[PDB]
Amino acid sequence: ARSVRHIAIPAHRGLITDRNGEPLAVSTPVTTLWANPKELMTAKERWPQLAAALGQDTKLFADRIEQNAEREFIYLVRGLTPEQGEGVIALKVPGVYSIEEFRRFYPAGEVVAHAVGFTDVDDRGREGIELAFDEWLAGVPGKRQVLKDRRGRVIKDVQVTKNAKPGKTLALSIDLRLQYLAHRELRNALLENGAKAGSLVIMDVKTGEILAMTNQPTYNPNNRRNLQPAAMRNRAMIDVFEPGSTVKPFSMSAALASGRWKPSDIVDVYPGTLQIGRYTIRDVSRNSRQLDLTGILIKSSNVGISKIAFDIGAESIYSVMQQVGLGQDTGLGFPGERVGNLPNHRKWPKAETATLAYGYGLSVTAIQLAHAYAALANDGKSVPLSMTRVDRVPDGVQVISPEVASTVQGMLQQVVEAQGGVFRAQVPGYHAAGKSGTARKVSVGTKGYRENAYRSLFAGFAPATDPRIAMVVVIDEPSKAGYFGGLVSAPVFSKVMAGALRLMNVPPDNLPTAT
Ligand SMILES: CC1(C)S[C@H]([C@@H](C=O)NC(=O)[C@H](NC(=O)N2CCNC2=O)c2ccccc2)N[C@H]1C(=O)O
Ligand SMILES: [Cl-]
Repeated sequence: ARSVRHIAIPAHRGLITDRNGEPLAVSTPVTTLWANPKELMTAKERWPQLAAALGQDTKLFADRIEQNAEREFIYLVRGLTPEQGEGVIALKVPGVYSIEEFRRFYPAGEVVAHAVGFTDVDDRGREGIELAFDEWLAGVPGKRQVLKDRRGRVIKDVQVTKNAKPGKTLALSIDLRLQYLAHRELRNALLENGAKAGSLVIMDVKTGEILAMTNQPTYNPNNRRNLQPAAMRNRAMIDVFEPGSTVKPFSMSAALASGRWKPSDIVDVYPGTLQIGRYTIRDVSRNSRQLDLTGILIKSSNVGISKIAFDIGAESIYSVMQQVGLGQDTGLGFPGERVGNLPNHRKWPKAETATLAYGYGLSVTAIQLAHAYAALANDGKSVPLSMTRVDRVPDGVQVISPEVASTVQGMLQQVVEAQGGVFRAQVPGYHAAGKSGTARKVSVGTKGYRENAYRSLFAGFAPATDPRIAMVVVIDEPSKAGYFGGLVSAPVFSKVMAGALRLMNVPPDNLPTAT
């Protein structure tokens, strides 16, 4: 019974910070106390003092030790603070030992839970960034030998056979300040609107960095006691949806690149419907007989966009959408991330051509939509997405001509700023641009759509004079104060964009309305 034992030396898991060094996941030093029952059995009159110092009931504590009198090792308590373990060891109770351990702590908790994820009881990454970069972050535990006698009392630390190796630091692209702002405002809007879920993505249009990514519902990764599966989802990355009218700027980009359309062109949209075979295209706004190109986007005419689509054909539309990354692998490798679906057909009937152009029959993620709007904002130059801090600006791919992008930027500025436009999306002190959308949710137990359940969207970027930031707001089943994208999601865009631009010290380009 007198032999040497090898015990592990816990390795320090790598620090996860935001883009500026703000800790997001940190391995904190804790103290675990263990006992040698055989030794404690000789110090019985120290039990009541020891039990009390452990916050345990004298008798229940005594039952524990007695039931284990045979054993040489049992945990007393795990994960005390260093000073708490210091106090109990200082009592000098025979057979009580301490070992230094680590506990993974998440300082911003629920604010960044979906992005960062968490580690399991073996601090192996199980969700999110903790999972995706587990190899980078994980340390290598060491090993050492201890000598124990017949009764199991430790008499000597013999040697370290293997040093512990710490994991590596990882800096995310996220700006925690923006993440806090986005988290709070999304939560507020979810609650004001009695919505079921939501996502908000902010992107640096020049660098491809994800500055903020938040979802509702969320959870506290430091306390997962009553955690339900639904709250764990990074919906921005892993859930798909039909983008609806938020793809209209890309259909318009195809129209302009085709050589067949120009901004002054007028389209007749009377009577606000278009019959094609059995299916009917319907406009919601029906207070105009004709619209120029800009007014098609301002009023969000499905009939208008459909007529342009029939003229240019589906292939030109499919092509811009593929080019801006809709339904395409993002290359981020976030666990569970979806590619979505951009349908490719042998032949395109009018029906499928029209619905593609106004954003149904395809499915995207909120990250993809934001990336697509970044391309438009960045003068038609698409840059790869990143969830880690970028050192040097990546090489972009010119996916939309600068000229077309410039015109479409102007139209989207008009969608926000012009009379009859989405005025709730106006950003104090700035010129913003963007597009609202409203989509019926898909039926649960059949094909087709729900009658009274909706997804509210707004996508945009700012400032219009030199776009820095793109943002997408998606809100599921608002039920208390309307459901249109320009009612529900646009105000979120306004407030978050305002705070974001200020936090990033972007100078106001609209002083007639500044703060
Ligand atoms: C409410 C609008 C002004 S309509 C138009 C457009 C774009 O998103 N959205 C729609 O046309 C949407 N259609 C829709 O969900 N589906 C599913 C199958 N095909 C079809 O039409 C809709 C929205 C509200 C009530 C009824 C229908 N933009 C909205 C905006 O800007 O908020
Ligand atoms: Cl319904």
